[PDB]
Amino acid sequence: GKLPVPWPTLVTTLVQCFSRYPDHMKRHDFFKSAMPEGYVQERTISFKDDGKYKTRAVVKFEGDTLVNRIELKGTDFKEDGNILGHKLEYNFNSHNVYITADKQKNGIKANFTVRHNVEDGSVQLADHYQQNTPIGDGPVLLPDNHYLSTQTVLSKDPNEKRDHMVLLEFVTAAGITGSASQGEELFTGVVPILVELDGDVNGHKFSVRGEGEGDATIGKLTLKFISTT
Repeated sequence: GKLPVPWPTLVTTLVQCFSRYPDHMKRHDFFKSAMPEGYVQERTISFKDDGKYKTRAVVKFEGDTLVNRIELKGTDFKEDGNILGHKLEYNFNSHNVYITADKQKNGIKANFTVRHNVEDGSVQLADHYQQNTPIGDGPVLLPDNHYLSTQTVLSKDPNEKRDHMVLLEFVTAAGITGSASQGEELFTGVVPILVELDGDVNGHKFSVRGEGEGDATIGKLTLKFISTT
C-alpha cells in the first residue's frame, strides 16, 4: 500500500506537452509537435547525498487520451536518508526547466535542480538530467534555448483510503525574446490523461496509476495518483 518513497519525489516523473507556450514561442514547442506518435523521455535524477532514479517513459496518444507510461529504477539510496526515511514535506516548489535542442537525435535535452523541503528545515536537492527523442518519423520542432516555469500544489482526497496524491500544476514557457505544428492542434481543448508508473527503489517495488486531464491553453494539469501496491 504505502509508497516506499515520498510522493513529492515522483512528481517530475509522473507530460510536458501540456505546458503553455505563448503565441510568440509556439515554434519552439517540441513536445506537442511529436504527437500523436509521441516521444521517449529519459531522466537520471540524482538526489544529492543520496541515491538516484533512472526513468524511461513513453508519452503518446492512445485515442483521445494522452498516456505517460514509466519504468523507474532507484539505486544507492540511504536507509535513513530523506527519501527512504520519509522526511520530505508534502509540497512542491517552483522550478525553471532549461531546455536545449539535441539536433542529432532530433529531440531535446533539459537540465534543472528540484528543491524538496525537508521537515527539519533543510533542503534535499534532486538534480535532473533529461532527454526526449521523438518516436515518429515526421518532422518535429527543434527549439531555441528556453525554459518552462512551474507551479504545483499537492493535496489529498478526504474519501480516498489508499495512499495517493492529488496534484494541480501550471506550467508556462518563457525565455525567448495559428498552429506551428499539427500536433499542437491535438491540445486545443481539455485532454484526458492516464499515467502508469512501475517502480523499484532499493528493492522496494511499487506502482502508481494516475488519471485526470490537461488544458495546454492555460498550462494546467489536474491529476489524482494512487499507489496500486
